[PDB]
Amino acid sequence: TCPFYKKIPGTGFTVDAFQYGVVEGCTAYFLTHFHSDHYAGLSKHFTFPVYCSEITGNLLKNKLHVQEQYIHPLPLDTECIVNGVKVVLLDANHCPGAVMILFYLPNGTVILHTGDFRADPSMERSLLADQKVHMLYLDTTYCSPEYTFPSQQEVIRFAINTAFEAVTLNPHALVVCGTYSIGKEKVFLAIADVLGSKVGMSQEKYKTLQCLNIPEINSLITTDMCSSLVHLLPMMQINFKGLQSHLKKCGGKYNQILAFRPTGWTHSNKFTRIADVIPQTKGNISIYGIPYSEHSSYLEMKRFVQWLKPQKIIPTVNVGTWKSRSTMEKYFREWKLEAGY
Ligand code: NI
Repeated sequence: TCPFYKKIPGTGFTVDAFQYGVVEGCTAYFLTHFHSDHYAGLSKHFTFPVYCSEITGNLLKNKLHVQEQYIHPLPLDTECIVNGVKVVLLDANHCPGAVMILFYLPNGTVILHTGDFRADPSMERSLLADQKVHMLYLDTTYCSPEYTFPSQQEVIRFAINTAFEAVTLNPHALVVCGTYSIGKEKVFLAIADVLGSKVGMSQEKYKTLQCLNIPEINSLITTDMCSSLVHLLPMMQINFKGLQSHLKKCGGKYNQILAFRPTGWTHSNKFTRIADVIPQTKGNISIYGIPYSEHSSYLEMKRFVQWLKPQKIIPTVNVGTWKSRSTMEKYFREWKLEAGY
């Protein structure tokens, strides 16, 4: 049964709740972004409205094959009416097409649902700047002060430099990047751009990227592997046995892979900086981990919530145990007491 934190009070609206069957009372199903935990359940056989971003729309039509009529895309940053409820979609700074949703209730309550987000000061000069928000449904993925990680721009700097070094030292080395969903496209695109290449990938990954309205994308990617010295692979495949295997297939065209695993937080964030990163090495293959996050750090989250001063906070992540629930509330109280709301 759909949990209470996936429902919006005083509406027939639900948020990312596609995996329970029909939810009695729901007139409309919002989808925040195209990631399989959030969309789990959709198919070609859905005949209720889905509201989402244009980009999420394209992925629903082209990857899951939902029928064009039931996909209602909405522009961002635009006051829109949806069954006589004002809603706005805002960029969530997560993966491509990912949104937060502002709900303006009939009664006068205003609710913000973040979806998955990486909180940023640019959001403090958006449409949220204009009015009071009473309820916040919050992405709590990293709600604990251990969770620090660098800025995305720091990581992209590191990556660009590493790859450009090696390729210039050894012109027969291949760059590889791991992936399993949308998001983190800037990693492979920034690398490929510094190296004067297109990114090569499988047919299904090419199809996925062609839905994202990336500008000039036809110049940036290809399905021709031979012609490309930055390749993408399944994240499962990014290891020695799988990279060896793949290094065979290229047929004596490269003598060294230099791979990147963009990951989230790992425990090596607690003791090591980004400028002082190393890879594992089994011969001619060297695998970098790089903590490129598309979720709020503890401090970024803190700052956003303390600016917003919401009257009530409802967590959407790590709610499955009482210990996590209890721990999170403690931080919510400290924030509110420090800030005086
Ligand atoms: Ni996500």
